[PDB]
Amino acid sequence: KIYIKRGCLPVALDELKNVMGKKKAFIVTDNFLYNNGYTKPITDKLDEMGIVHKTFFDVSPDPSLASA
Amino acid sequence: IDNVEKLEKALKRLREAQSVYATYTQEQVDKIFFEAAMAANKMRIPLAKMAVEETGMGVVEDKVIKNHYASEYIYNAYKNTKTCGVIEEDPAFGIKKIAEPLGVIAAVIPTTNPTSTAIFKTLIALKTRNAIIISPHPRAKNSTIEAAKIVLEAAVKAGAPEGIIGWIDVPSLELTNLVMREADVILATGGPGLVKAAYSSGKPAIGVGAGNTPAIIDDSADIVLAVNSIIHSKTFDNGMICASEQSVIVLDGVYKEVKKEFEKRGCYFLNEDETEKVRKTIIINGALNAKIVGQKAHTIANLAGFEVPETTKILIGEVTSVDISEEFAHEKLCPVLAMYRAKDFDDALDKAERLVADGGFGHTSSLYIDTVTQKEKLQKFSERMKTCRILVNTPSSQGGIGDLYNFKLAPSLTLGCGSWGGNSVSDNVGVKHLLNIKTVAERRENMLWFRTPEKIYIKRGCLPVALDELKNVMGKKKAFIVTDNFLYNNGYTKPITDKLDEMGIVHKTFFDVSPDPSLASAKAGAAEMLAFQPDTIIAVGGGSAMDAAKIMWVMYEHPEVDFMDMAMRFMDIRKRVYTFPKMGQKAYFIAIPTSAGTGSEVTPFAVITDEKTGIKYPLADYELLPDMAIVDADMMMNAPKGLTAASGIDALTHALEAYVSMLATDYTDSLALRAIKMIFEYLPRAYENGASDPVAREKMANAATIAGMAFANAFLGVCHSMAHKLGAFYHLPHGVANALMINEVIRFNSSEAPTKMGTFPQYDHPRTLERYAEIADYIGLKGKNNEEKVENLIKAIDELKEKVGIRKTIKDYDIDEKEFLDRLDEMVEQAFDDQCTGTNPRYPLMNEIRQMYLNAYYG
Amino acid sequence: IDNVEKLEKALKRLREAQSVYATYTQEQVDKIFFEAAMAANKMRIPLAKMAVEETGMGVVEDKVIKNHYASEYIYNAYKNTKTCGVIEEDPAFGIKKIAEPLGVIAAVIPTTNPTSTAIFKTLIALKTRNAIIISPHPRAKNSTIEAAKIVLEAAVKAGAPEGIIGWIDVPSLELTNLVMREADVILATGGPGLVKAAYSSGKPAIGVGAGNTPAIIDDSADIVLAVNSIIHSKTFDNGMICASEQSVIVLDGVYKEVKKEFEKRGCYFLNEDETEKVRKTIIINGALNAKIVGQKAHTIANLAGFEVPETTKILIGEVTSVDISEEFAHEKLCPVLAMYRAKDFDDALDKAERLVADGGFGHTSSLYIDTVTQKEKLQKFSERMKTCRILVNTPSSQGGIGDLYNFKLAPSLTLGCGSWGGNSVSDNVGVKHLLNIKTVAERRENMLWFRTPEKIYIKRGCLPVALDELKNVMGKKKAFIVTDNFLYNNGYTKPITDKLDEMGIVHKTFFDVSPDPSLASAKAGAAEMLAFQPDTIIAVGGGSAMDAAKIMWVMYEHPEVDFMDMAMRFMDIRKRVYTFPKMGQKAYFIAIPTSAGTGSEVTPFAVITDEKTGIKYPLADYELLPDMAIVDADMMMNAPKGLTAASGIDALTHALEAYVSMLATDYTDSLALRAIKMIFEYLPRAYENGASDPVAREKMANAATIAGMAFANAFLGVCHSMAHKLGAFYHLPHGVANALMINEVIRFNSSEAPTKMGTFPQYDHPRTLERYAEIADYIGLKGKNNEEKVENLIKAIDELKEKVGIRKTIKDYDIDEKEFLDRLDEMVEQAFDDQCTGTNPRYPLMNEIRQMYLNAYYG
Amino acid sequence: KIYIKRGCLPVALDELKNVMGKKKAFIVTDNFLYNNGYTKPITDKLDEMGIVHKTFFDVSPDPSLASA
Ligand SMILES: [Fe+3]
Ligand SMILES: [Fe+3]
Repeated sequence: KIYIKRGCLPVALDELKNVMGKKKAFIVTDNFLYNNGYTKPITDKLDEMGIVHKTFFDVSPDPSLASA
Repeated sequence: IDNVEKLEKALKRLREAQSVYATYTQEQVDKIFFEAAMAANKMRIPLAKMAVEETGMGVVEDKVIKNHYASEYIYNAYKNTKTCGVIEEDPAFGIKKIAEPLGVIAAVIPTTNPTSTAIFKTLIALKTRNAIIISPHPRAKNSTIEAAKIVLEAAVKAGAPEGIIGWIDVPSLELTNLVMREADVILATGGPGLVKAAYSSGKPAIGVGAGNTPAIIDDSADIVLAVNSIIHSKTFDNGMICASEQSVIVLDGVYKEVKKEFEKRGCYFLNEDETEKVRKTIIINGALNAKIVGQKAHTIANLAGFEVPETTKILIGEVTSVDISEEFAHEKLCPVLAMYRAKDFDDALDKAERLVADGGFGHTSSLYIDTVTQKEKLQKFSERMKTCRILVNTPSSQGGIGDLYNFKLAPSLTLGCGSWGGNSVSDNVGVKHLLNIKTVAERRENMLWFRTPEKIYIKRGCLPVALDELKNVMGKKKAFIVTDNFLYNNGYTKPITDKLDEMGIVHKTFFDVSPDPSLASAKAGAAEMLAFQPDTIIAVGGGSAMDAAKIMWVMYEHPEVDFMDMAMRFMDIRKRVYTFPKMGQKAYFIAIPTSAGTGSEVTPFAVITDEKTGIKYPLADYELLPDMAIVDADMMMNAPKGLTAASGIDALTHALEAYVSMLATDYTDSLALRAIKMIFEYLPRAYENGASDPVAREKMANAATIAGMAFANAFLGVCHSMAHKLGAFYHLPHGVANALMINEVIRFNSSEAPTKMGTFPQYDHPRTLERYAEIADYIGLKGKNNEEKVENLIKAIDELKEKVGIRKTIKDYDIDEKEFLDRLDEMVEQAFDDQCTGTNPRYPLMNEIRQMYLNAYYG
Repeated sequence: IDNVEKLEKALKRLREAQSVYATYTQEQVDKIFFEAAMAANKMRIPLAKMAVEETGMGVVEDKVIKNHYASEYIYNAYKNTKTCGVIEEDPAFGIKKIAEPLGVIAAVIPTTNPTSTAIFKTLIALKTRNAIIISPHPRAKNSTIEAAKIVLEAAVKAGAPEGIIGWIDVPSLELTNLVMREADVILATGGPGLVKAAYSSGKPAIGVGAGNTPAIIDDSADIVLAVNSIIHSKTFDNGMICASEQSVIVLDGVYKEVKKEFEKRGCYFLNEDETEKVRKTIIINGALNAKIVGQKAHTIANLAGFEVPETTKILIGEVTSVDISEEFAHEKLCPVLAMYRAKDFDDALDKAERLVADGGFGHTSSLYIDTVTQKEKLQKFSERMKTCRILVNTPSSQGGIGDLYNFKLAPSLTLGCGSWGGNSVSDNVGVKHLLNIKTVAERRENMLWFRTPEKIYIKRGCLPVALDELKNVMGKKKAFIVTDNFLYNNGYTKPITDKLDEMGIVHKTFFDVSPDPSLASAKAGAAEMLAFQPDTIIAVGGGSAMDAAKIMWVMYEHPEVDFMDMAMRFMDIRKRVYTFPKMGQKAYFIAIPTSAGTGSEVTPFAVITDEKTGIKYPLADYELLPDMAIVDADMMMNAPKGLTAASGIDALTHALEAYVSMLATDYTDSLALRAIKMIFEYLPRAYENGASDPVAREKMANAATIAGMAFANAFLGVCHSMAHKLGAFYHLPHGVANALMINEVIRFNSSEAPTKMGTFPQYDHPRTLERYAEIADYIGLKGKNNEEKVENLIKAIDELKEKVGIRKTIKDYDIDEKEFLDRLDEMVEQAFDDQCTGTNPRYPLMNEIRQMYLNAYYG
Repeated sequence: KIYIKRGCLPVALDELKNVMGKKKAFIVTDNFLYNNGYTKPITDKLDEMGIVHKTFFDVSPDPSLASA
């Protein structure tokens, strides 16, 4: 399930509920990306469905074992 | 305004001023709204006094409360709403919603709320950059004009166009009917007989119904709360406001307590003579009396012909008849109330449903109940009642316009009733019903994908080492081999049967798969597996065997499936009407090919022919991917010359159509080009030398698998839609059927000006000639101007067909001409109705299909 | 069905079937929808062939596309949309929605889309549990009836009622008029005349408008994309589908390139004679020709009188005029096209607006632009175009029915054109337009609050310790003391100034505040504060001092505030029109009382008298809470006897009103009870002894502050509403005015059958008698049946008034009777229109207030 | 600003936007409450108002200094 073309993020994320039925999501991102709000569309989409999400942004470049 | 000509002049000036007001910003609208709200808020007492003096009905204090509500709660509700520009925006898509004013509104005003309704409507018209005509009632015109002037002066002082609000000085039927026919939208609140004209005026309208409001009191309820709420609601403004209780139904077990409380809190119960007098004085000639509305209970009693204590609040009459004959079942805007008795909750529900109909059908109803214990009764009441407002433990008069007792309910003085009441709102009319919503849409492209089966194994002699994965990473102990009779007879399952027997797996084999498999064989195989209870399904053989095994797997794991529903034409594979069931639980599928060019071990296609009509249905869904697609070259050696030629040509056609397809993405173009190069460079060597040249056979198998993936991710074109029918009508092999039509399709797709296009978001213009030129350049014909390259490619394909022993024309395959021309019409009709023609860049018509297929048959 | 009586019988059967259908569950409706979707999708080619053979215009393949669309895309837009029961559920409030069906739909089908529209309407009606009757066009009866049958015999087989779908076999004008008037809703397509009649019927109508569609092409756009999209949309189904590009506007920058691109791909540009012939053949007597719609360009040219190559697609004639007289400016349902030359973007917008307003007002328009580097032009286009659909870089025919080129747009025919075209839709008609939504509302209560100023300091001699915090903690530099003349002249501000001097803080004192503070004193104080710029404000004194200092603080922090706007009456303190500006930006507001019975150090109330009108304007908002209120008994040990008595009685009245308030809660109740007990126990000792009794003075201080808190959190009643006016009209002390009215107000409120009620959700039934009995029981009085207790309470209040030397009646304070009788009518009017009136647990009328005034005067 | 009576949580929380203007919220709660979805009424209103929020739910009975 490799998905291509623009604007495919919400359409691809539709499969989490309609086909798969998942309930809990754990976003792993970067502090630089999280501060500017690069996970905003994903969290907004997961809110449109009955999915609860938790974000973890304590990851640094050259990720060390402590963050893992 | 007392003449027609003045009316057109006023309408013209109002349209001119609205054309200016419609281009204001949010800040100016907020300023005007705030100033008008304050000006209307600080003049409640004089307006109420004027309304009471003019109409001669109602009480001053409740009118003051109504004015305060209509001037303050409206502002508190709609001060923070956005009604100017972009409301909703989704940058991922192209959607953009823009709010625009509605136009010039024509509003009518009743006598029940001469001033509060005018204030509310003027405020909501000012908020939405609209213009309004007020049509005052002939009996209460002065107060309405005064309220309109009060709002208008503040609006124009705040920086609004002068001619925003208009009004009719002396109203008449002709003037109102002319106003209604010219305005864009009509706001009707004047009751029936006028709302019907508004709806039959020829313009969009927003009207209101009204009528009887049943109230239910049952055993599990607070008697004091219910009685006092009913008294408050009924006595608010002498019951003149609509949406107030007109009848109360009390269950049998609490009748005495309710009657005692009603008597204690100051209500007078009528006896038979009093009931007769009251019911005779309420309705005159089948119509509500005009001198009884808004008057006190004492005045009603005096007019009826008797006397009551001066402190009586509600006249209550106990009745039994619910039909229209009873005169207490009618609506009445006065403190007279009717009381009913019920022996059970179902009887109360039946009674209340007769009282809502024929009266306030779709308006409102009330129920007093304990909402913690009696959960089922609440559901039953909610389901049964055909009213747009269902109130629980709330007074009806203040709950119909509810922002006082309940929140998240629109605070409106105009109450729609839905299709039940003969109007089109079904909600409290708010600020969102006076706006137009424009949708701006940007062109977006369809989402694509790239799906392949897992664990694709590519090397010689990999079959034993790969089959070692059983009982190593899994626990499969039962195998069901599906093969062909020819392969089974020559012992081609021996390398697999020996390997399975070496490990601890029992196996059963099925070898009743004829070429062009029939549905009966698939059903027999499914029944055999159902009797055998296998764990994994191994499909060995050519394309027909693998497709038949796929169908058997589908019928084995979901024995309730209907074949005719699966073979169903769809426009978009993601928007299928029929959804294939999930299939991964009862069996594990492995595909081992012996024929090369079919390439069905990496594709979702399972094309099979019918058992009765012999029609080829190409059913395809991504639930059919044969995971663990193993390719072994040593099993691919003993193929005769004809089979190799047909397989090679079929693989070449697969690669060509995958490259030129409309859904062809960049992830597949590389595979298509590589497969085309491989097939062109190595097919003759494998065809002539045979099994003595293992390199050619290995390269041909690899090219076939690559092209299989290529056309698995990108669907075919019209050549396959023609070749399927050609092979089903005259029993020709699939490869040679594809071979005889490729040149015509190449010449058909290559056209700068086609009659029809493919209708795809990303195929924005004909590009097929450039794609074929790219194919020619990659393969190395070195032509000129993108046209000679296509001709060179056609000539090269013809030469390749010559070198592999494919005859030039269909006529050379011993086909009678008369039967050909007799079946041509049916064959064209079936060819157009195929799944493969959907993704073709040109979308061929039937006449073009016939012309091309005749060209291919004649030369 | 070809006669009126047959139609009426059919309508009765339809209603009977819909009544049974309207109670189906979700699973059943899902099954009906699914089976109907298969039935409509399978028979896609036969219906297209039937329609093209019957109608005589159109192309078979595009009709097949439309038939496939109207089933597949409709099914996969609402397959899992909940529409049976509770769709919204908010447990915190009482809101719940039911989404009930609508009833009977009268469908009016056009001739351009006979089958697809019928399938779409039937499916959407089936999904919403409605019943539909179809009135086909006379020219295309059979195809529509056949499509309805194909859907119906599958819906019935799936488990649905029998006569859900009905149709009129032989349509007529009278039959259509009858079926429009007898149906619940009218869903109408087919352009003007029929929609005008549908809206002029008297029933809700959802109608379709139609008209032109201009396509703007500017300098910065893909020429190939724009040209090919326009060609595709225009040639789709020979252009009978609505919203097709009837004109094109191209700027001179790319005019020649666009012309070359059109010429390259199958188009014909007319000359002067051909344009004239085409103009004379499109329009006949100011109307569209019926023999030109749906045919190819070759046939149109043949009827015109010239010849064109058989492969031509579009005929284009260059025109400059854009008025109504031009025959190329109308909407043509044929492949004929008109080209316009525009100097710049503004000229193109002006022309497009003219085409939209003259013709397709509100339908749709198209723009081809670069959406990345032309934001301002795109925004101007979105703002100026008055069409419900605005498509950018999208073909109009496939863009209007949007599920192909843009998602998140409703896939549907039946496009509503909004109030611009004369129909109340302004959207794409879908499922949500065929439902009635019922609102279930449960009784909810307003939230309450407990707001007090921070840092309340309460002991004897705590003033120096409290003021020491001004430097060691906050760090202020400038102080502005406000007091009154008499309090200043006797040196009661000496300790404060001494402490400020010791701390080293510069201070300035303003003391020109007179009793009954006016606006002149407040303005002078604010001017002094502006000139001095203090960092903290210290308000020392009684009632006048705190109110004057609060007004000076407000005018000092926000000098643009109008006083007549803060003095406006509100129903809910949290829903008022005027919002107070935030305070505390500049200075603190420490408050030190020198009397007991005002409570102003803990309340948000202020009151001042205008100099000219001479009437008090109480105002209240929690932005006036004096932070760090200091209550020291040393500052107020030497008050005279009359002031002590008046203050004690005012505090007692505050506590009583706070207890019997509608907004009363436990927090205020405990404080009110304690204050009442302390006032009853210690007031005579303070009055008779004075400074010789410090314990009584301190207890009275604490009781006054506690009562202040109590009536700050819960508002007052009706005694203050008339006491303020009594004190203002005849110049009496506030406590004296309170004393003369509390006894009659207690009896007024104590009533089991009040004329009106306070209309507060928390106040279900009258309970003031029980509250007064609770007060009497807490004090220590004796009685029976909750009435003798209240009588004993009144007697005790009379005894307390007698002890502290307060007279019995108003007339005992030397007020003329003629003056009272000549000012009573104005005094009652002023008293009713007061802020304190709306909180009383018994809504007063004017006559009741006048009667209370007379009883107070005459005893 | 002590707020009482039932159904006052959304009305009180509305002040976070319509009065003050905050933009980031840090919810602190216990394991049991978070697992049983008792913070959902608050997070729903925060999402409706348009306020980013993050939840810490790692507190225990008789809390220690490590959790703080
Ligand atoms: Fe094939
Ligand atoms: Fe007071």
